[PDB]
Parts: sequence; structure tokens; C-alpha cells
Amino acid sequence: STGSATTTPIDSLDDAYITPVQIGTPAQTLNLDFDTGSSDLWVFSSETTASEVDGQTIYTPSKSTTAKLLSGATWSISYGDGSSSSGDVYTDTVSVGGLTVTGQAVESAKKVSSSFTEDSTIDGLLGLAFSTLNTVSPTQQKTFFDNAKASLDSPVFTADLGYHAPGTYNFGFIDTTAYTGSITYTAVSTKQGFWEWTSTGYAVGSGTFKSTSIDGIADTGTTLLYLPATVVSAYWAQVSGAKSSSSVGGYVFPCSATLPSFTFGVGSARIVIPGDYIDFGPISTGSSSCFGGIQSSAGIGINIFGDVALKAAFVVFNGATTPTLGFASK
Ligand SMILES: Nc1ccc(F)cn1
Repeated sequence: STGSATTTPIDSLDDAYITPVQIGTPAQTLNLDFDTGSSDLWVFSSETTASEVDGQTIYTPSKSTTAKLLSGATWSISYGDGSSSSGDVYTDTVSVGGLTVTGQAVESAKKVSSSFTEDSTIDGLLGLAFSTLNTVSPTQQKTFFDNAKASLDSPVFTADLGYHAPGTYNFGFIDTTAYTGSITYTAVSTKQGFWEWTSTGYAVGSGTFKSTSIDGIADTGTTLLYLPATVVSAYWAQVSGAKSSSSVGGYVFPCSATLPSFTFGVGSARIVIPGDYIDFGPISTGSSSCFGGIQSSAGIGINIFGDVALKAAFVVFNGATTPTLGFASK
């Protein structure tokens, strides 16, 4: 079995990507945020507090002939940005681009935090990290990828995110036409439940490459690139007028400046992120200060290779017995 689906940016800044998912019988299509930094499949539903729903498409388990309430099961999640959601759990049929999983745990949101209610284009999340992170109590549940793995031609999924344009999420196969050159594979550590790997270094613009180990996670659910203070300072020192702002909460730069590119190492291979991908536009409408896409991970505790880095490459998440990450230039 294989599955193929288009992922579309939610706004002109590429803040998040939505992918249509079919849930239940007859199918109810919801636009979900595919997140490799979490492991819960949760949706806005007929059970979510009415005041916390503003334009999202909801899942209605009562209208699904295949929906089963998982008796006594509850879930509760908290993300790195201080956002959260919780509720009860159902089992139902879930399909992504023609790939079907029966008996998938679908977490029905009863309470969602403000950042979710405010984001009317996102109907929920589809976690693609390892299942040890799933928050279903008292019986932990498997992710969509874990449930589909037996049926897949190859136990892999690929992320090919577009820059201001649509992209693709493929399951069960590698599209040899979606990248150039060869794929460089790197080791994954699953100890924290994430797709965790080690970058071999970096370069700023046309500068010399610095060989230094950078441990971080491949996260499609995070918009920006979060790197150690030293690395981030070295990058913004090359942008005239750039400074770190406590009021804004990170590095800002004059909107009229040209941003240098950022290179990260994958083994002996290099991935170049064009400077244009690092521009996140004005901090406020009309402002001449622009927000940077490369920020410090000092307050996070973990380095995150978010959408800013991933959209610059073809990314293979090899979920074989010993997991690996593949990167290729596109
Ligand atoms: N990995 C993440 C980070 C934030 C969020 F809202 C969802 N997923």
C-alpha cells in the first residue's frame, strides 16, 4: 500500500501546512497539521466547547457508522508554545491520500486553548513522532504511521514542503523524481520519542563551513529554525541592523536588508536554505522591522529543525527497525 497527499501553507508566511484527511464512514474531510514533533491524532469535534470553535470543520462521531467510543480513555496534551487541548477518544477509519487505517484512535477535543481557536484553517493535528509520546490514558495509542506500517510497501514517509507553494506527504514509497542528486541518510535517536539526529555543522552565506555537532529534531509542526545561541549570533552578525529584541521575543532585522543563506550539514552533504526563506515579514502591519526565521533555542532546551530548514530539502522519515532520516537537495 501507498498514500499520497498535497500539503498547502495556511497563509503567505508558511506558518503551518494543512493536509486533507478523511475520517469516518461516510467520510468527513478535515484539514490537519501533520506534526513530526508530536504523537496524537486530535480533531475539533461536536464535543468541543462551542465558545472555543471559530470556523473550524468538526468531526461528528455520531454521524460515523464505524466510530466507537473508547470507554474510559482520556487525553491531554501541552505543546512547547504553551498551547494545549484535551478530551475523550474514539476509534474510526482514517485515510490519507488513499491509504486507509481501520481502528485508528481519533482524539476528540472537549477543550482547546486560544491559539487553536484563533487558527480557523487548522481542524486538528496528526502526530508523526514515535508512539511512546502519545497521551492517551490509561491505554496508550499508536500513531497513524505506526498503524499503517504493516501494509506499506516500504516503512517510510516523505515530507516535501513547498516555499509559498503546495507540497507533498508520501507514504510507503520514495519518489525518485522529487529530488536531485542522492539521499544522505543519518542516524536517529528515539530515546525522547522524536526524530532526533545530529547535524555536522553550518556555514553562513558564502563563509567557511564550521564542523560542529548540532543535536536537534526534525519537526514539521514547528515553523522556525531553533539553533544554539552561538550559531544564531554568527548568522545575525552578517545582517546589517539586526538585533535581538526582548519586546518582540527574538531577532528582528530591517525589512530592506538582504538575508544571507544558511547551510546545515547532513553527514558529508550540505543543505542550503535560501536567505529569502528566513524572512518572516513585518513584526506588525506597516512596520519596517521584520521577524527572523532563525532563532535561539536557549529557552527551549532542544534544537529544532522546523519548516524553515525542512522545506529546503526532500526529507525521508525511514521508520524501519533502526530508524534513519534522509535528506536530499531539491
Ligand atoms: N511540534 C509542535 C509544536 C507546536 C505545536 F502547536 C504543534 N506541534
